[PDB]
Amino acid sequence: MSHHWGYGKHNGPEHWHKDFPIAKGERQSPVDIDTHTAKYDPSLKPLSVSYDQATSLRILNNGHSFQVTFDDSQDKAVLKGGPLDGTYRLLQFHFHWGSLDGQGSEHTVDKKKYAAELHLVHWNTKYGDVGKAVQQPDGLAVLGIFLKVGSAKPGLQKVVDVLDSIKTEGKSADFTNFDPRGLLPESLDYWTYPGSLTTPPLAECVTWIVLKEPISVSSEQVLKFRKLNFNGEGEPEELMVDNWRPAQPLKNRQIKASFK
Ligand SMILES: NS(=O)(=O)O[C@@H]1CCN(S(=O)(=O)[C@@H]2O[C@@H](CO)[C@@H](O)[C@H](O)[C@@H]2O)C1
Ligand SMILES: [Zn+2]
Repeated sequence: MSHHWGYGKHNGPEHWHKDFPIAKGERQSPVDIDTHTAKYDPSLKPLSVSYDQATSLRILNNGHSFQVTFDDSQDKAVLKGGPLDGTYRLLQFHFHWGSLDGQGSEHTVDKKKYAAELHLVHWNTKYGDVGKAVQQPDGLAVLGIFLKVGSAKPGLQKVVDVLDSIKTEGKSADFTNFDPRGLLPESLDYWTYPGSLTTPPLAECVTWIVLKEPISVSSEQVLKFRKLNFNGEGEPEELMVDNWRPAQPLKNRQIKASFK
């Protein structure tokens, strides 16, 4: 682990615990979602996704994934309801994906892996900033959406068409006026459980909300993901693929379903 942590043989998920011991903790993510062990909870409220006033800012290759960042200095794009108390502001979204279509997601469903997984990261406004929020058990809410390969998702195309401009670690570009509502499936049926960040620092601060319905993206769209680089410009080229953490022990946790 040598280390800027990563996803390779010598620095991947099996190594992370040496610098982040909470990697072996009691509420780590992702997990396998066993669909007939998850319990329908009729007391769960509908999810409220209010993204109409979202202000995207930049798109960035951060060396492990790429992310689109939002203005979170006001309640512009917020997640409420469902299992959540209070208001969670959208900070960024990013993806995890594979080298082949049969792997790439972090969560699995009855051990099924998807080609990729979208994470919309939100933080609890009662903690004032995201740095304080990550130190709280209910500091973050991450909305997880599965991607399967099939037909193209029109709302994703603006993202994949700028990836050639952020190929290597550290590169960023203007990415204004992007509407994240174009990345959502029809249904907001979800599973939810208490968990963690799936990358270092692996903080146990996340209420996970994982949508049942995957979105479909085209083979050409995911192929553009796989052209990104882990490396910085000028370094030996290592394609950014398989940047997913595998499923972790569920331990003393129950996954609840919002739907029957
Ligand atoms: N997966 S998640 O739990 O929904 O959110 C985590 C937290 C934020 N991302 S991230 O922006 O992709 C990630 O975060 C950083 C540190 O926490 C970077 O060190 C790093 O370069 C990286 O790409 C993953
Ligand atoms: Zn993620």
